Amino acid sequence: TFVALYDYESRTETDLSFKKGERLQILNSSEGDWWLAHSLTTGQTGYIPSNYVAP
Amino acid sequence: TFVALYDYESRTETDLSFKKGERLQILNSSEGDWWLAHSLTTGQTGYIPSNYVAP
Repeated sequence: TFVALYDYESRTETDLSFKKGERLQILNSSEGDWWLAHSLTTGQTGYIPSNYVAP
Repeated sequence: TFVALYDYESRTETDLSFKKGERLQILNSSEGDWWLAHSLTTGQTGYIPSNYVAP
């Protein structure tokens, strides 16, 4: 359980909007936390599921 | 620097598609890692930027 420090306005159909002070429960999914990444193969950039990669 | 263990097909305009074996560089943004969360105030669910919340 976490609490929002700031308002956040959703920018896509997959993010969650919330107001400062909302209580949030973090859920476990197969994909893990998501990270912003850059592909050294294609030059493309965006978020990736962390459980799909390894150092 | 990380390496993909699996193919991933992008599902939105913000994620990054990649093939098994691609090399990926993780980038630092203000928002932090993104987590799947559930709002105890609105019942809504989706990803949130982790730097916006606190326990």
